[PDB]
Parts: sequence; structure tokens; C-alpha cells
Amino acid sequence: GAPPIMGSSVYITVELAIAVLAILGNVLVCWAVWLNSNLQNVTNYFVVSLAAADIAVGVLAIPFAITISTGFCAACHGCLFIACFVLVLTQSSIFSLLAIAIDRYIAIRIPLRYNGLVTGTRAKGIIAICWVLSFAIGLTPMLGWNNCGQPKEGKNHSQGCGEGQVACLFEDVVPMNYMVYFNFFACVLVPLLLMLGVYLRIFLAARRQLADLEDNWETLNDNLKVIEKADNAAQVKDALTKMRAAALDAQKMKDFRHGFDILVGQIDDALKLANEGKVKEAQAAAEQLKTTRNAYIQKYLERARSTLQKEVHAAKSLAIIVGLFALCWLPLHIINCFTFFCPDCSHAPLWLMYLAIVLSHTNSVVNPFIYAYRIREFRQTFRKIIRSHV
Ligand SMILES: CC(C)CCC[C@@H](C)[C@H]1CC[C@H]2[C@@H]3CC=C4C[C@@H](O)CC[C@]4(C)[C@H]3CC[C@]12C
Ligand SMILES: CC(C)CCC[C@@H](C)[C@H]1CC[C@H]2[C@@H]3CC=C4C[C@@H](O)CC[C@]4(C)[C@H]3CC[C@]12C
Ligand SMILES: CC(C)CCC[C@@H](C)[C@H]1CC[C@H]2[C@@H]3CC=C4C[C@@H](O)CC[C@]4(C)[C@H]3CC[C@]12C
Ligand SMILES: CC(C)CCC[C@@H](C)[C@H]1CC[C@H]2[C@@H]3CC=C4C[C@@H](O)CC[C@]4(C)[C@H]3CC[C@]12C
Ligand SMILES: Nc1nc(NCCc2ccc(O)cc2)nc2nc(-c3ccco3)nn12
Ligand code: NA
Repeated sequence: GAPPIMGSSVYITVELAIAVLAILGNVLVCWAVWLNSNLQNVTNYFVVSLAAADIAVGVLAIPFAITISTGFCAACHGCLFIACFVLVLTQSSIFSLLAIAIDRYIAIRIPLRYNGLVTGTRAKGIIAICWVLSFAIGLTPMLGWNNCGQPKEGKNHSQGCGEGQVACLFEDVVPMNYMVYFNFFACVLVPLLLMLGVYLRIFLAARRQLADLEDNWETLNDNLKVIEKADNAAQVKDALTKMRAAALDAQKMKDFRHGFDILVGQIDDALKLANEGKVKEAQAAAEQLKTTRNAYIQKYLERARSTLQKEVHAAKSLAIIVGLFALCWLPLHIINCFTFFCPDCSHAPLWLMYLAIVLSHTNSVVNPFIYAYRIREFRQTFRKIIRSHV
């Protein structure tokens, strides 16, 4: 009924509004990573590659998505590039998110070998090998998995296109078995479940390790209570062998390697008294541990539970990015499955189709907002840039 120019004028104005915020937002992220030296870690090299794929949305993907909506006349091998360039961009964001999840898992499971396993020179190479495979995954329709060989000649004659030209529409050049099996299932859904399995192993490793330092502290504070309330030298010997193993395993620096060394010294000095026969002398040597327990060991566990809880806060922030990438791209993929798995169902309405395309494009703006709300370093560099560069 209504002229298609009225409906499409709403779409282009909304598309150009997303392109403005996708270039303005992610350019502040890339600018802060090179303006600040605290943001130049390996984890943020994948953040830049994520923002570089969200800048390309406002430069190429959104302008391409407008042209394909008009259904203009184009060669069926050129119409594929306008249609499938987004699939390369979505494939790079998935590979970057997957690299951030394993980067945070290597740092939480192996904190003493991170600086040797995960280096910047190796990260720049992993990024280059992901972009190549992103073009191989997103542009593999052009390799021969097309509907170009089966043209809709009813729409090509009405449009009045040339020889070898097809009315350039998305669902008329790339088949749906590619969008559901290869694109959604094998290349989007499986890596999404892997990030959910990697992140669950991050909060599980931290939750087990947060309980270990408190179990050790509980062991060192109550076995000490057994010493001053003991009636035998062997009862003091038993409590010390546990306090020596628990402390040495609490050890697994700045006053760290010194105060813990005072603990093992006083313990082993009280072990020779209990094994010799002097009970009252060993119970007095164990009270010397209380001072070190309130000066060095209390300040080690205080910082260990502080650095381990911030890795819980930081991993939760990056996990929301995986949750917002799915909430913005699954609605478009679910409509695809209805079109392919239920031929008896009617197609989704066009207002819902372009609602799923616009929503999937709004994913290029949410990421710089998560950094400014849940990362203090990014929130301060941004404020430093906006106030100074004005
Ligand atoms: C910043 C740079 C890389 C952007 C330039 C790439 C763009 C503008 C180029 C590269 C490939 C080109 C497309 C490939 C083939 C065709 C088929 C033709 O019948 C209509 C134009 C169309 C659809 C071209 C439009 C312009 C195009 C999309
Ligand atoms: C959190 C996110 C994933 C929620 C996604 C909700 C969307 C993608 C779901 C919820 C209800 C679904 C719709 C329910 C029924 C129909 C009618 C059918 O003839 C076409 C598909 C269509 C229109 C479905 C498309 C997908 C749909 C719109
Ligand atoms: C959080 C992630 C895993 C959600 C994944 C949802 C996908 C894999 C599932 C959830 C609901 C499912 C759809 C629900 C109903 C129908 C209608 C039926 O006639 C054909 C299959 C179809 C279209 C299903 C296809 C697969 C489907 C879209
Ligand atoms: C982990 C794996 C095994 C489960 C997830 C795969 C699911 C979501 C996919 C894989 C194969 C798909 C099915 C393949 C074909 C059909 C027949 C069609 O008439 C109804 C939809 C239906 C039934 C699809 C529904 C969704 C489906 C079951
Ligand atoms: N199904 C689909 N359609 C479109 N646009 C075509 C909109 C349309 C759909 C039907 C119709 O008759 C006329 C126009 N863009 C699309 N992008 C995607 C997509 C991108 C990433 C994953 O799925 N799926 N998708
Ligand atoms: Na992206």
C-alpha cells in the first residue's frame, strides 16, 4: 500500500545514526589504548581488533546494507560482497571475543607463566591469522555456495537488469542452508558456547582459589589455638607439621618472601622444642607466630583476595560483551531458522526483518560503553581525552 520510500526513509536514517555512533565510540577506544600505557596489555590488543571491526561497520557494513536493501541491478558475484562483508566482520568479533576469554583463563589458572606464554608479538600474529580466516568464512558464498546459478528471472526481468545480473537482495543470492548450518551453527553458536564454557572455568578457578587462601588462614589460626591448649609435646608437634605445610602451600618479593620466611623459621624452631621434650618452651615459641601473623601474613592474604576479586570483576565485564553480542545477533539468526526449518510457516514481516538488521548493527556501539562503565582505566582515559581535546 504505502510507497516503499516512506518505509525505507526510516531505515536509512536509523542506519546512518548507528554508523555515526559506531565510528565515534570505537575511535575513542583505539585512541585511549595508544594514549595510555596502562591499557597496552595483550588483552586490549584483542579489544582494538574488536573495535576495528566495529569501526568497519560504520564505514562499510552499514553503507553496504543500505544498497542491498534497494535491490539494485548488479552482477551476482558483486552482490555477494555487499551481502557477505558483514559475515567477515561478525567472524572477526567472534574470534576476538574467543581470544579474550582464553587470555583471562591463562592468567587465572597460570598467573606465574602468563608473561611467558602470552606475549604481545604472539598476539599480533594471532590477530593476523584470525582476519584471514574471517574472510574465508564470511566470503565463502563467493566460492560457489550461491543461488546465482538458480536465478529468480521473474524479479530480474521486472527490475530490468542486464545479462548476468540479478536483483540484488540478500535472501536471493546466498542460500539459507549456509546461513543456518555454516554461518549460525558451526561458526557462531559453537564459539558462543565455548566462551560460556571458558568463562565458567574462570569463575570456578577463582572460586576454588579464593576458598583455598581462606581455608589456609583458617588452618593457621585454629591449629595455633591447639598449641596453647595442649597437654603433650606430640600434640604441639602435630599442630606444627600442619601449620608448616599450610604456610608453605600458602607461599606456593616485597616483604612477601621475607615475612613468610619468618613464619617457617619460627615454626621449625618450635618443632625442635616439641620433638625434644620442652612443651612450655615450644608453646611460647608458637606465640611469636602471632605477631608475624598480624603483620605480614594478614597483609599478604589481604592483597591476594583483592587481586583475585578484581579478576572476578574484570571477567564479569568482558562476559557482558559476550552476552550483548548474542542478544543482538541471535534474534536475526532465529528468524533465519524459522525461514529454513519451517517452510509451512509464513516469512517474518519486513518491519521485523529490518528490526533484526538494525539491532545487530547496534552491537557496534555497546562495547565502548561497557568499557567506560565497568573499567576505571578506560573511564578515566576517555574523560582525559574529552576534556583536553576540546
Ligand atoms: C574503503 C574501500 C576498501 C571501500 C571500497 C570497496 C567498495 C566500495 C567496492 C569494492 C567492490 C565493489 C562492488 C563489487 C561489484 C559490484 C557489482 C556492480 O554491478 C555494482 C557495484 C558493485 C556492488 C561494487 C560496488 C563498489 C564495491 C563494493
Ligand atoms: C533474546 C532474543 C534471542 C529473543 C529473540 C526473539 C525473536 C527472535 C523471536 C521471538 C518470537 C519469534 C517469532 C514467533 C513467530 C513467528 C511467526 C512465523 O510465521 C515467522 C517467525 C516468527 C516471527 C518468529 C521469529 C523469531 C521471533 C520473533
Ligand atoms: C541460546 C541459544 C543456544 C539459542 C538457540 C536457539 C535455537 C538453536 C533454537 C531455539 C528455538 C528453535 C526454533 C523453535 C521452533 C521452530 C519451529 C519449527 O517448525 C522449526 C524449528 C524451529 C525454527 C526451531 C529452530 C531452532 C531454534 C531456533
Ligand atoms: C547439540 C545439538 C545436537 C542440538 C542442537 C541442534 C539443533 C538446534 C538443530 C540441529 C538440526 C536441526 C533440525 C534439523 C531439521 C529439522 C526438520 C524440520 O522439519 C523442523 C526443524 C528441525 C527439527 C531442525 C530443528 C533444529 C535442529 C534440531
Ligand atoms: N535473512 C536476512 N535478510 C537480510 N535482509 C533481507 C531482508 C528481506 C527479507 C525478505 C524479503 O522478502 C525482503 C527483504 N539481511 C540479513 N542479514 C542476516 C544475517 C547477518 C548475520 C547473520 O544473519 N540474515 N539476513
Ligand atoms: Na562486530
